[PDB]
Amino acid sequence: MGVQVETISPGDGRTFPKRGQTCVVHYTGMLEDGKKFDSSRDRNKPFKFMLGKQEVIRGWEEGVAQMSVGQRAKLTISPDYAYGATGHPGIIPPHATLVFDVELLKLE
Repeated sequence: MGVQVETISPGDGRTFPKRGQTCVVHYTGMLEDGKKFDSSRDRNKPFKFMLGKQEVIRGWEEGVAQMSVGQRAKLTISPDYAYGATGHPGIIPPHATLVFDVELLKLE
């Protein structure tokens, strides 16, 4: 599969990230079993990335692009859109489906 976007709370419904814009997000990343492996909220610092520069996994590039500013959404991401067959040593296992709780705070 690719990325499934399920809304948690709505945004403005009008402002969607375009390629080249910087997305400012809070996020929590969990394995499919629910184990949290990464969270910007625990660090109390939002995460910024530039859309279209492949600084994030493909599921984020295609998923966050479907969110409007202010929206909080649950992204479910299959391994091909994520860390693949290889995964990430000691953090992400092979062939992992990942779940992200993502809030799009603003665009820069």
